[PDB]
Amino acid sequence: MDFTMIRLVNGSGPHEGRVEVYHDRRWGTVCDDGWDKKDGDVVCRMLGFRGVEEVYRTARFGQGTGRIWMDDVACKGTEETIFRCSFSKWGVTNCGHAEDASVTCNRH
Ligand SMILES: *[C@@H]1O[C@H](CO)[C@@H](O)[C@H](O)[C@H]1NC(C)=O
Ligand SMILES: [Ca+2]
Ligand SMILES: [Ca+2]
Ligand SMILES: [Ca+2]
Repeated sequence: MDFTMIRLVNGSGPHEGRVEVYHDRRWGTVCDDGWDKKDGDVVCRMLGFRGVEEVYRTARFGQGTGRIWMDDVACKGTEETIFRCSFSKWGVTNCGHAEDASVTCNRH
């Protein structure tokens, strides 16, 4: 069910974009602090892709709005859901939306 609470927005296709997660009845973004291919691989597999192609820092697919829900995401890279990775307290970040994280998943 966790796959319903993550999404990729404003990419060239559904395989890529700004990462947004659903928490407390709202979509919010993910800070790029410590954002790396281990975290991206977890996101990509959650969404049904084979894995991560590349991750991007500094709002590569534009700034989100609203809450920044996750910061300092520290996935090992093999988790079945990003919500079992280590990360910040929900909504507690030292980030702005200029730091919103993104991913391109291996698909094409
Ligand atoms: C979407 O991403 C592009 C870069 O590919 C960015 O320039 C643009 O701001 C983003 N779109 C939004 C919603 O602004
Ligand atoms: Ca940063
Ligand atoms: Ca941080
Ligand atoms: Ca990380």
